Amino acid sequence: SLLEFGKMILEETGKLAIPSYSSYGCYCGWGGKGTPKDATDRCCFVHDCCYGNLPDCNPKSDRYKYKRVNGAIVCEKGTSCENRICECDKAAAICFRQNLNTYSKKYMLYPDFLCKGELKC
Ligand SMILES: O=C(O)CCCC[C@H]1[C@H]2NC(=O)N[C@H]2C[S@@]1=O
Repeated sequence: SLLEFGKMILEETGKLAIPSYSSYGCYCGWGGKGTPKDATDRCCFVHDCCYGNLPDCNPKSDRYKYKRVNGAIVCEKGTSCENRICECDKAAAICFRQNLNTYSKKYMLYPDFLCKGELKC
């Protein structure tokens, strides 16, 4: 759920999910079109695709459990939807961590008309 996800992103990156990753670029936050602006934006694009692999799941609201093993995120057993949502979220948080060196505040609040298409999952 948005709860596990936001706390997972803060743990990984030291950044608040809202607002650092909730209106960034073309894919981070509600909506999505066009070519991702940068690596962090591509993380969001892939996460959107990951959720799109799960049309009968409800990632905003379905809570999953995860733990830390040796600092690593480990998804714990739940429903199939919960396990798959957790893996999507885990990947996005790790992807955000891996691309902190190129995160750019200039992409916050990025305007929709500059999201010049197109990218298939
Ligand atoms: O907005 C947030 O909660 C921070 C995460 C970044 C945006 C991505 C992520 N956030 C979320 O709750 N689901 C997805 C939609 S985007 O891929």
